[PDB]
Amino acid sequence: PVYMVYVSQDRLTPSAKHAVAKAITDAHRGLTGTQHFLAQVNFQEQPAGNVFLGGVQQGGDTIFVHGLHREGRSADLKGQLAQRIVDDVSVAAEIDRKHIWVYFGEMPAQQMVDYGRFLPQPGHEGEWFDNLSSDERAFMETNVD
Amino acid sequence: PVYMVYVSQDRLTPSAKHAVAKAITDAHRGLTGTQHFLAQVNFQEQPAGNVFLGGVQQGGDTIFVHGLHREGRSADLKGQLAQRIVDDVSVAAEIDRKHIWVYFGEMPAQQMVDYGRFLPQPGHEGEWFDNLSSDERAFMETNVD
Amino acid sequence: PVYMVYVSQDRLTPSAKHAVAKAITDAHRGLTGTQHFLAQVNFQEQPAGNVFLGGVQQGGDTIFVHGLHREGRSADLKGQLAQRIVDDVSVAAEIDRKHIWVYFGEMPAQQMVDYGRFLPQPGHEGEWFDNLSSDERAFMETNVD
Repeated sequence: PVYMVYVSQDRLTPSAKHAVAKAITDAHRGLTGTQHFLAQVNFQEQPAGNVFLGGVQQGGDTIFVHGLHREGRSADLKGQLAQRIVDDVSVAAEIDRKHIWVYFGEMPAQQMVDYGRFLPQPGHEGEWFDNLSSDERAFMETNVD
Repeated sequence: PVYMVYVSQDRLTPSAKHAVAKAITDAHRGLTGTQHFLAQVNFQEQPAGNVFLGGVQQGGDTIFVHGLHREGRSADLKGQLAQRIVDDVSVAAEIDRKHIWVYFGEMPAQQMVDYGRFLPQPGHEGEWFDNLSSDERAFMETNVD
Repeated sequence: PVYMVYVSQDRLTPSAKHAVAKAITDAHRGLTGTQHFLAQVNFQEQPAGNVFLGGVQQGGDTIFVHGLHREGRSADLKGQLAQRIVDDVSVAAEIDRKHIWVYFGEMPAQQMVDYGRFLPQPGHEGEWFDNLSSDERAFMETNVD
């Protein structure tokens, strides 16, 4: 996956960012069975005042998570994952759930590239990693915490 | 909805931002019947020179709106809304129409969390909101402009 | 199309940004027949350390390319296009392929607006340009490099 996490400038310290990325990644691997290192968390910070809710300028406490996934998972599984991300990001970022928005977009695996490689179908990550070249797998493996 | 609005830094004053967010929110509500507080407008500012049309670096005079919606509206209605967003943003931001791009993506409502809550199907929003907890109805109700 | 390119601050000099933006524009133009002026590259810079892979904080080397296309192109052409974006962004940005992620999202042309105008199907581009006014045509012809 690629999770675009849209937050206000400095609402998450370097270390808060690490735990938010940790929670998003662990929720993904735990619920989909995809390797930790396939989860990309991409923080987009902006100055406070760039978020408007119903036309009202907002402070620095809103969080939008835009997830980009492969097609192939069920509406049930996707709802569990969206609810776990709301839950865990809440505890990692110490933010009320009322502040958290989470959208999942889906694309065919055949038009999705991670680490310069095309992704397999959901659940086939096992064989697909074994097929990767030896220093491809190595580079991916250096991104697990 | 979530409207990602991509503009160059310093292009939009704090009130010009207020006008654009208000022009986008009013369009969406006036055409979908979705409550004001459900319209998030998320200004993503970048230094001018970061936008390339046809390989040619641009100044600060381009706006790109990316709207994220539930599925279930007609192509006819989506055309009207996007055309309204183009026109009303032209006025609100004092920019010629030929510089605005507007894209809409749609997802199943079952994988779309606003305010920590999954969304109803389009048109059922008065009843979904009446059933939410009153702590939260109250929280959203302050986001009306 | 709109190509959202997420990079870390100061990874790309102006010359390198121009070259990345050019590699993406001519890959698209090349494999689709879409005019040079119709391709937007939108650069999104974030401080180094804002990208996490498997919860591991990254340097300035990741690059995420999010392409927003209209529907109707074949899975074969989209893969070719992503693979070429990988290859030519690797070269233009002097960064190896395993740092490059490339996703394509698709939308009905009828909810997509370039230069203030709705786009046609992919199999109607030349007709579409020969249907715009003189001011439009001449103002898009300014965006060729």
